[PDB]
Formats: sequence, structure tokens, C-alpha cells
Amino acid sequence: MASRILLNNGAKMPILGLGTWKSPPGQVTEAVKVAIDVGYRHIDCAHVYQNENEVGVAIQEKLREQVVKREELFIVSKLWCTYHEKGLVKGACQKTLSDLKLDYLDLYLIHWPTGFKPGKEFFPLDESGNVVPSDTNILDTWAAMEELVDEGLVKAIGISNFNHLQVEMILNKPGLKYKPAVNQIECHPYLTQEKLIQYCQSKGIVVTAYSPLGSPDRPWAKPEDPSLLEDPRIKAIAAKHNKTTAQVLIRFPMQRNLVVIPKSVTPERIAENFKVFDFELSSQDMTTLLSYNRNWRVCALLSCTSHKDYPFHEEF
Ligand SMILES: NC(=O)c1ccc[n+]([C@@H]2O[C@H](COP(=O)([O-])OP(=O)(O)OC[C@H]3O[C@@H](n4cnc5c(N)ncnc54)[C@H](OP(=O)(O)O)[C@@H]3O)[C@@H](O)[C@H]2O)c1
Ligand SMILES: O=C(O)CCc1ccc(-c2cccc([N+](=O)[O-])c2)s1
Repeated sequence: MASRILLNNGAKMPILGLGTWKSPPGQVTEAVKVAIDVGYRHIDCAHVYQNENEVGVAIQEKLREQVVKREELFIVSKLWCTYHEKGLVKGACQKTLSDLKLDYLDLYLIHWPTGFKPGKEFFPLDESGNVVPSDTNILDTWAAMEELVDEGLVKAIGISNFNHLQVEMILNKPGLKYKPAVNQIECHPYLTQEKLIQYCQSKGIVVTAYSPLGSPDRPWAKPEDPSLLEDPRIKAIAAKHNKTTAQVLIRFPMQRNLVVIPKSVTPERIAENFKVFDFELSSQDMTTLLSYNRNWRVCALLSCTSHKDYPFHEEF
């Protein structure tokens, strides 16, 4: 297992990164510092997480301390829905750069295919709780992303939560200048994504798997939900390999040629989650884990299900 994967922009991306959604701002600086100390070279960020300043403090300290060189880091962020208007994209990117204390991002993603009305609120609502859409075509948002590459603000651009038809729409964009480098999507044994993954990979788009542990700290968890970390079938595979269940859940996407971004603010878990380059799952293990698919999603919002670009009506 090599540590990086080659992107279609010619750059190499570390296959293991640290997630930061829900990482408390008064814990995430230490989390990122520890992560870098124990080997992480890829951090997954977003403006909507409201903690980029604090992530940036950690990155900057480790750069200043000469623990790692900037060229060795791979920092990812995402354009939030309320900034899909072409005239807002640069400012959104620059705010993220300022907070992260960087002069470029390695990868900048359209966070969701759904554009929302611009304003202070991240989810602008009408009086019934439907999100208020923007009419900016995603192809136009893509053109604005391409400009960021041409201005030196980002080395690569990509997409997140795009379904197969939406990926195809970008790939078929009239006058397309840069293909997406990455599609970042939810992926784990309960949402295995075979069709979408094969399609993206076939087009040279690298897939990043989010919520690989099933996001046990997600705000809307319910007792009746399935639980990857507690599934005795997965625990059994872990026990056989003398690894933790989390380690199996992280190794799984790695062996599908995916990038994976487990989140933790717990130092011992941050280290545990990185110790996944010293064992292999068999083909039988892989097929067994794939068999647990049930199309179960951590991330899908009722408020967006009527948006014309809602991604999860389509089979994939
Ligand atoms: N593009 C998108 O729309 C999108 C959507 C969702 C997520 N993401 C990205 O993907 C990242 C990962 O997804 P996620 O945050 O939803 O959930 P996740 O990585 O699947 O799971 C995070 C949860 O697992 C716990 N955990 C971590 N390591 C563990 C271990 N070794 N043993 C037991 N528990 C462990 C964490 O607890 P502690 O932190 O307390 O240690 C936390 O409660 C996000 O942080 C974000 O960067 C992107
Ligand atoms: O922000 C993160 O990375 C994780 C937190 C989220 C969970 C669901 C989100 C969402 C945003 C826009 C649209 C839709 N939609 O169409 O279903 C969903 S964001």
C-alpha cells in the first residue's frame, strides 16, 4: 500500500487524511498537531465546519516548527452552497485560505451540487423549512472553480456528493477546462457505492470516502440506526487480523483505491487510525464487507429533497 494516489492534475494525494467535521474548535488545534506529529499529511476541512481558523493554527505551528514542509501537506477545503454564484467563489476560497493561513489549497471541492441563496445563513429557509435555492447553474460554478486554478489559489478542484449524472454533466460541460480531480462521497460497508465509484475511477477521478466509521457523533443519530463500529461481523474480521474495528473500516476503502478521511479529536484514536499500513484484508474479507451494503446514509437532508440538484433521488 503506497501512501499517495496520483491525481489527474499530476499531483499526489495522501490516501489517509484527518477529518474535521464536528471537531470542536477548542480541541481541533491539538488534534491536527497530534495528527501531523504521528504522520498525517492530509487534512479535510470546510468553511461550513466553522473551525478552519483553529485547524490553521495547528498547520501554521507545524510549518513554523519545521515538523513538515508545506509541499508535504495536502490541505483540502470546500465551497459552501451559499457561495455557488460565480462572483462569490473567489472570496469564499480566499476566506478559507486566510483562516487556514495558507497561500494555496491542494484541493478545493464544491461541497454539494445544490446551490442556495447567498446570505449569512448557511441554510436559508422559506417559512416551511425548504431550503431556498440559487438559480446559478452548477456548470457556471465549475467555471468559477477553474478560475481559482488559473489564479494560483488552488492546485486542484473537485466535487463532493455528486451523483453519476452530475459527474457526467461536469465531464460533458461545453468548454470544460479542468476535469474534477476528486469526488468526495459517503462510503462505508453500509453504503458501498460500487456503481458511482467504478464510474468515477473509469474517468480518472479519484474517490474520497467520508464517514468511513459511520459517523457515530453525527447530530441526528438514533438508537435504531445500524452501527458499523458495533457490528459483530466487522468486529470478527478485526479480531482475526489483531486490529480494531475502526482500523478495518479505514483499511477497507484503502484497498478499493479510495482516499479515506476518518475524523477524531482523541489523540489515541488519531494515532490508531493511522496504523493501517501494516496489514491486509483478503479478497474474501473485502467481498464480505461489501456484502453489508444497505444504502444507508449519514448525510442526506430533508430540507433539500426538493432542490432540483438534490443528489440522492438517482440510483447512483
Ligand atoms: N463532503 C461532505 O459532505 C462530508 C460529509 C461528512 C463528512 N465529511 C468529512 O469526512 C470526515 C469523516 O466523517 P465523519 O466525521 O462524519 O465520521 P467518521 O470519521 O466516520 O467518524 C467520526 C467519529 O468516530 C469516532 N472515532 C474516530 N476514531 C475512532 C476509533 N479509532 N475508534 C472509535 N471511535 C472513533 C470519533 O470520535 P472522537 O472524535 O471523539 O475521537 C467520531 O465520533 C468528516 O470529519 C469530514 O472531514 C465530508
Ligand atoms: O457539511 C458536511 O460535510 C457534513 C454535514 C452535512 C450533512 C448533510 C448536508 C447537506 C448539505 C447540502 C445539501 C444536502 N442534501 O442535498 O442532502 C445535504 S451537509
